[PDB]
Amino acid sequence: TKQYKNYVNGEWKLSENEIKIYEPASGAELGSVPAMSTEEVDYVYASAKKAQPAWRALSYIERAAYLHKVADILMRDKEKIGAILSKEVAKGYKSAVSEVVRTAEIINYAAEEGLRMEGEVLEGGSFEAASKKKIAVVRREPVGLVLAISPFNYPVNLAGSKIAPALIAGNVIAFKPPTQGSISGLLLAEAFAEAGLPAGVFNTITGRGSEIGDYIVEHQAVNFINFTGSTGIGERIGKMAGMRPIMLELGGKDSAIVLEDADLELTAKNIIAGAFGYSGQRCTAVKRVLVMESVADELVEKIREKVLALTIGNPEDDADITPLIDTKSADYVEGLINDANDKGATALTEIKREGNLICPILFDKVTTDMRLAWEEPFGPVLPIIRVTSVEEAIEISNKSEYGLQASIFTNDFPRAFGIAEQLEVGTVHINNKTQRGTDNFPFLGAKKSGAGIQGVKYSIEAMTTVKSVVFDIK
Amino acid sequence: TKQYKNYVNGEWKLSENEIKIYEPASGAELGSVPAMSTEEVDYVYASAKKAQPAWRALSYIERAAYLHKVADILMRDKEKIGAILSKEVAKGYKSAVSEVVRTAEIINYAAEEGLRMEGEVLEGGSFEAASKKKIAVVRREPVGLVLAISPFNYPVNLAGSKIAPALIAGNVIAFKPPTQGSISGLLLAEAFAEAGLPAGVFNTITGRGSEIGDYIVEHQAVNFINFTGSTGIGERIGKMAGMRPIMLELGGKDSAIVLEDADLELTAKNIIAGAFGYSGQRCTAVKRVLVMESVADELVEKIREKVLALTIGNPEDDADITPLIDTKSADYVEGLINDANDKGATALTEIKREGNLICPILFDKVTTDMRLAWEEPFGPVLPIIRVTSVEEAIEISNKSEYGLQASIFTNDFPRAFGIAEQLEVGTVHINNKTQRGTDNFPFLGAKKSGAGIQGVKYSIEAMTTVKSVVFDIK
Amino acid sequence: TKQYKNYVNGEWKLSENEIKIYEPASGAELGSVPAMSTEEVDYVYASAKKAQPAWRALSYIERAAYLHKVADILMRDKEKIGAILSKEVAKGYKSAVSEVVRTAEIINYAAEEGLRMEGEVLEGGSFEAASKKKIAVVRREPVGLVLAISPFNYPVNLAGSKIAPALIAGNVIAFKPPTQGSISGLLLAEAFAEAGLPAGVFNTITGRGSEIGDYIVEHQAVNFINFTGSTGIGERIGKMAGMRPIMLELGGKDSAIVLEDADLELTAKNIIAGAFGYSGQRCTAVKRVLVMESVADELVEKIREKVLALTIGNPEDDADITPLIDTKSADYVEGLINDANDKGATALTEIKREGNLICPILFDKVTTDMRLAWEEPFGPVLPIIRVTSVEEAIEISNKSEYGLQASIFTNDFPRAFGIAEQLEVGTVHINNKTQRGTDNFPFLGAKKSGAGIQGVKYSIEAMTTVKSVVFDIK
Amino acid sequence: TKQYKNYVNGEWKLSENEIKIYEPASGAELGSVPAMSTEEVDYVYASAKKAQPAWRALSYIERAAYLHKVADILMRDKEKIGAILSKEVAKGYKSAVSEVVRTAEIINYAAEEGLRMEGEVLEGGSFEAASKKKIAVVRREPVGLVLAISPFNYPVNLAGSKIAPALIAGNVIAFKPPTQGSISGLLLAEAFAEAGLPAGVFNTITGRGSEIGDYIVEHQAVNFINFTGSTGIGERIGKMAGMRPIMLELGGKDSAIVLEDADLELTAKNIIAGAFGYSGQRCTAVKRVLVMESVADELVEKIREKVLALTIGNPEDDADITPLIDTKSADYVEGLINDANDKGATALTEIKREGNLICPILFDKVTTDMRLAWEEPFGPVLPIIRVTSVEEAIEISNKSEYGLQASIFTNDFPRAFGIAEQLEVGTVHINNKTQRGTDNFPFLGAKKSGAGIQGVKYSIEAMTTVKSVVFDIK
Repeated sequence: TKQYKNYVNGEWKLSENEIKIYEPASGAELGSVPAMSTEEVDYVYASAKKAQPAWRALSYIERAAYLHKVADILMRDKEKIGAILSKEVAKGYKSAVSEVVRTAEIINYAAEEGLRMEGEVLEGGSFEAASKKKIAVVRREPVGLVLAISPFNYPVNLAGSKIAPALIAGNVIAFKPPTQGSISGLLLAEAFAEAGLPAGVFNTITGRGSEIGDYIVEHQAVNFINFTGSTGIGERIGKMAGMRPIMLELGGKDSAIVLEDADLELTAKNIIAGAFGYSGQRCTAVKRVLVMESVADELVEKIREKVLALTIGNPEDDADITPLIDTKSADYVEGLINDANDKGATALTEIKREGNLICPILFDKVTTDMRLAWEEPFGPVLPIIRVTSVEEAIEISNKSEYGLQASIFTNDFPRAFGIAEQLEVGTVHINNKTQRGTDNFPFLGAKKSGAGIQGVKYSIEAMTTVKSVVFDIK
Repeated sequence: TKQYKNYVNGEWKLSENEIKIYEPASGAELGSVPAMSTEEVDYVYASAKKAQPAWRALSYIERAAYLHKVADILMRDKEKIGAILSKEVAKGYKSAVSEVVRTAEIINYAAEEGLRMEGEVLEGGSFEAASKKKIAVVRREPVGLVLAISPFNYPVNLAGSKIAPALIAGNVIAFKPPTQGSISGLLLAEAFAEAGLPAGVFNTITGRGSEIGDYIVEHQAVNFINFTGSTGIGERIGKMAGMRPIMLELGGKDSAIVLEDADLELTAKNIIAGAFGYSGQRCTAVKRVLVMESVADELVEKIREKVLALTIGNPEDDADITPLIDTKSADYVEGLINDANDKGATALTEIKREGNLICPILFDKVTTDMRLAWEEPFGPVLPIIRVTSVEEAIEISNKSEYGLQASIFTNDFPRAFGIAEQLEVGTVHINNKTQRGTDNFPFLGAKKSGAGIQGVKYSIEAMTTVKSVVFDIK
Repeated sequence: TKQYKNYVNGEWKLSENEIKIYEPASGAELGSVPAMSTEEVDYVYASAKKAQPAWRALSYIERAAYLHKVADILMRDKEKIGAILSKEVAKGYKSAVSEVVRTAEIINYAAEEGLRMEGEVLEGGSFEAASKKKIAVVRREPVGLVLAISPFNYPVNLAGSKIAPALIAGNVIAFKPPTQGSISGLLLAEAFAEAGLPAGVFNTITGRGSEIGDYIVEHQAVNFINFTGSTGIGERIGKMAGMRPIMLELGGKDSAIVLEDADLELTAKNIIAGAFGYSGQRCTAVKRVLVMESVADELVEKIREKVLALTIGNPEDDADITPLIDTKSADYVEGLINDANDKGATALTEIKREGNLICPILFDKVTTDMRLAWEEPFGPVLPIIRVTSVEEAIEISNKSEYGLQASIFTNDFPRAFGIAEQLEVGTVHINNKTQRGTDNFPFLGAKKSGAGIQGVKYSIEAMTTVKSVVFDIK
Repeated sequence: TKQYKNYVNGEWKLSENEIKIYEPASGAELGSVPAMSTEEVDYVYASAKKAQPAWRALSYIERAAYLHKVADILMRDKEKIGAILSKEVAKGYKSAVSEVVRTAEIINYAAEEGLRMEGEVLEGGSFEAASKKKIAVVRREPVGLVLAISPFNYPVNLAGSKIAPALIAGNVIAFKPPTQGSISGLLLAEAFAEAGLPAGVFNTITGRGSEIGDYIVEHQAVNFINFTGSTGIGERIGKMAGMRPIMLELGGKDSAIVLEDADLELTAKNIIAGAFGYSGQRCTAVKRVLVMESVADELVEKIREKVLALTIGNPEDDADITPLIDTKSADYVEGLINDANDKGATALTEIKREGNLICPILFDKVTTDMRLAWEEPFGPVLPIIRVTSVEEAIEISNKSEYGLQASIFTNDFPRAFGIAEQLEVGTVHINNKTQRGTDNFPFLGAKKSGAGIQGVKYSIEAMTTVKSVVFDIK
């Protein structure tokens, strides 16, 4: 079909071999992306390295100007990009357009945030009297070449969240979108190409993991690896990074702790939106409800009728529950469903699969003995775990190897804050479903959920180092 | 029989096996330290993890109080600790006492800095109108268990630089001093024991690398590795750490760029001080002079004479040049000296070695094909490299795999700042020798020199994470 | 008599005339303080201005060391100083000792905060491309001579809160304690004298307002006026200061808003402590309760019995309620009491006065027509105003000319924050009485309550200015 | 003729009386502005007070969007506004258009700077162990109604520097342009009207000082006074403000210190540009040269030749030297000239006045006895004061009642920094003429030059207060 090309050193390049991409919801051929060689990756890196000095030499306002233009182009082509993105990752069309819009928003915000990254002046006299004439002028500097790897669920948005912060600070980029999402990633590249950023500043890489997977990370040209994906690959990247800085956004199994004094209707609505969005294919999402026994029956019934209201179908029809990314993912989800059922869990909503389209399932009576209580499904299945104390909810919650976010539903805020402190997660939302939401806020995880702090200002400081110049006055 | 003990969970413990430590200069037996088994390391970690919650539960001021007490004790016992330190690593007595004082200074400063790590409140309305009532209360939290490993050249100072910043924030510690320097590390431990920190908060580990080296780092109880040592072991740690946070301070080959308008006497004075301090056994130290040809002859003559004025002898005599840490090191340094001489470099001092005491030597006309132009000696040998332009000096300086610090001797400050920007190092001192000096300043190194930003405040930030609590205002 | 002396330019000086000071609770002569002339004030100012450059020239750590020494001395002498303070301002004995401890805490904290006031480096390229090589090195500097004036209720504590932050930054001090409290102020001066600060750095001023009141403020030598006192005196200082920087802490009429979902026992306990501490002679203290009608009867009954539990008597007996500072104050408070009584307010405690000792009294059914609803009594009298909605409570609270702090008692935090945003005050405490509490927190008041932001870091920032050095990099 | 109207509460309003404005260079009538009454001022303030809560209730991004729109309109009409601005204040056309561009720049920057308003979270445990569960959530709030008063020399630019920072934070504005510059001010008002900001958020006031001068400042509805103008008027506002926060930008007598090692040609060019810009009608401008005797003759000759190259004439011809603002201004300048001449000063360039057009004059041999050595002329007259030491230069410089900025021309940077620390000014430029330059940098003056710190972020911080909410975690 349409043969897409990689953007390398200001030029569009096809490769000798290609990878055909198909729509998860229909199997229809979407087009093809290049299957790059290691030699081709070498060229991308060499081009970026050559271009970095001149890019860093520009003023901050000039780099922000380029980024603003990119965002403007995305807004202009949001329908065009959204249409393909919707088809490529089986995401509802309007939701796909939303991803592009949020990408433009983050890119603009990072542009303005990045030009406000001030330095500091330190006094020697603060530490020792003899060094009172000694001052340190410390300023921020880019790390060099940043390798950005986006995920299939947010191939464009979670690409811009890494790209914009890196670029504003003077770093150059090598963007590797997920294969299932590479066409959308190359469409994102078109915006950078049209914006006119100097050749070599922004480049893209597409190909098979077996061929270039480790190669792109182990390459000595790369000064920083910013990745969103599976924990297994994140672990491997950490090792391959060696001593080089990294940022990892891995899995999540966000717990929603529900106390006896919680607004059950508000809780139920939040749990529904958080758990079933994009068919549960989101890292930050309610994946387990730890509810006090006395209010469990009532909450569960409220959630059951709300699950029945969810639409199920195709991405072009903006259905709440769309087909999962692939067959293997759907099979994995079933294994979890089977395990729970076999161990005694109660499916309160119909268990049905058509192709890779699994209907939303509410599982009550879920125990810690079930895989569903621990493993991230990335499917439309929600387990309810009944607890008898806040202490139990906290131990169950913390036992997870994941620690992205948590939700606390209660009307006792001081208590909510105390519980929040004990929870091994990056962010705790009080009376609200978990969310990366409001991109200026920090986004991070504890334990196996990741490494490094995201959020615009934080991602900016992460991909920058400092240069200290010390001298004596008089 | 002067068998030192590890401090584990509030108690002093011997091990089945011991490691006898000898004075590098006289060969005299100083005593022995425990050769811990893998199971004993397990207990240390179990003890720390068990006590971490209660330690974090204390107020910041209480943790600072404990730290100030440790500093007071170190100051009180500076002569006694310095006496043993001097003998253990063949460091001049006065310099050994100074290391203890600086350790007390860093501990006190970290205690107070850590009390002031303010949190931040973010507005949802800054990014999205619909989220104007949503705010994020972001506060710092400890990472858990920090594994601190100090170097032979500063077993106490570069132990406290890790321990204090970690402790003030709510982290617990497992301290691994270098084997040659473990007695001194255990002396530091005594101060922590006398200060009365809760059992398990501060613990020590001693043993053979062949038995516990990898084990202490690969242990999943460890949440952070803070290390100062060889680049080879540093690389290994990066891999073994996985995706866990690390701080690494590895080698250096600091260049002293001398321009035509430099104050030659001042430049000579600084070069000598920096190059030969502790017989060149310092990471931050002038290890190569890149001098403009026109002033080369004059500078070299000054340095030549100053080298011959350096005192050579024993630690108890406060000699500038003392015996190197061990035989293997002296063999290595002598090999470097011979390589330069055999290759035709102009030796300006006799080549002389007695035991592991290598007399200071200056080499002029050092070329890029000579090992001394690149390898970190950790010995009293200084290469002079003549350049034709600042352009050339910058190229040679940046060619090194090391990038700790650099010195620039010139009276043209605007141009000095311009050169600093291009130099791939952490800190650039103008008209002063390189130095970690004034511990509130950032201490870091580009390329293979390390990972992470040191200096008191930066160390605290590095060993802490963030917890964000988000809620809507009504 | 026991004649005290002023500390001026490193020497203790008596004046031609003096002022005899008597104990408010007994009438016994406590001693005398100098009644300075305008020429003696000129010398004090001349001495400080002369010593300022050398004081500014010292390192930050040196100035911090001097301050730590002062705090150490105050801690040693807390009982000796507190005993006289207790007698001088009729404050409970143990409470007076607590004030000296708090002063030492403030001094120590300010010393450590002030050595960490980092500077910043700004980039011209953030604003315009043509200025990308232009940077601004911005560092803090002292304002010069600071005139610190403490209040009668905290002559030592509210002296240290101004003196320490000013001194650490490099400013010199002229300390004017209140006449009734001048002996205690001079005792504080002894600690500074023993600490050994350079002559002229710290000086005291004592005398009659009719002779030097306006003179000390109008003097051109003074660069900053930091005052705590009556709203009237504060109002004229703002005028007399011209365009010179000032800090004013004036009266308050803190409201405690009690909602229907409040924990009444906790509310009653806090209101009692806040309203009656030091017989109501505190700027930050609950001075009016705005309670929802539904819970009014129960709350009032609780507060009623708790007032009857308050100890009444002499300062030496640690009574909760001690005699007021003077006759004029007691007459004023008795007039406010009679106004409420004659107008029909429900007195829930007997009206009694012995000497200048007014017994604690609670008034319910207080209307806006009564003086007690608006005027700051600085006496042990608490009005209860019944409201029918939080809207009404907010209207009433904001109607006051005062806006220092406010308390909100409720279990609905989101709503509490929303109400806080509408209240015209500096600080809002949720489920706790108002308080200057933990001096690291900001302390400020809207409207007639003052000007400037206090609390340690804020006080330092306020008494310092900025110096920006701009240069181009080559 | 062209009758201009004030923008009041979303409406354009004319007054019963009017003030006709004439061009300073031609005497030709440009039009008229309303001569407001105290009652009309009352309405404007009432309007803004009513609209403030709703303006404050909007999200930060919404307020930034309004500001960006204003900036875009300004850029669109930069030639139209610049045309009138040029004639109204006798400023060269291109310079007038340039003023408009900088205004849109400051507004855009303030919008994005303010958008990033974040508070802080403080720990009670940092100060007291007993308060470890107590935290302070500190957030910024607007002060309310800001009275912005711009100067004749920058009626639009120095209106926007006050307006945008105020508006982004949620404050409402009352804009009082200078009578001679009110038409241009009302033209700026058109952009705010077209951008569609809510009625009452932005309002304008014009009229006679004898009628509304003091009224506008004394008014109780005003919460902050931001003014740029004469020192005398500033002193008046300082008193009239009482305890209310203000920002004052007053006179300047910027000294240019020239050392023996200065690049004389660069120095001369800078002095010429800074001293003669807008015929010397700038606060931040080289107003006195303190040059070392040894290089004085050479520098003076260079400056003399460059003065003769300056153009003299009409605004529409972009002349460097244009007629002064009014007759009294020109009379004052002539008085300063006479004094210097009568006292022995040497006029190296022709003394000539036609109308209010005074040709550029270079005065050599100027002494401290002459008025021209101290008073701000606001005319094209530059005095050279020869010194024999840096010590004398600093003394002469600091003796001034003004302390806005200063320039140091020397190649010895460490010394330059040491001198900078000694100079009583807000900003020191090394080897560059003084300038408010890059509005992100702080702009402030010492002594009689003003009050408060300007520069975008600083201006935003000044017109905002803080609201602290304190609670204990359970």
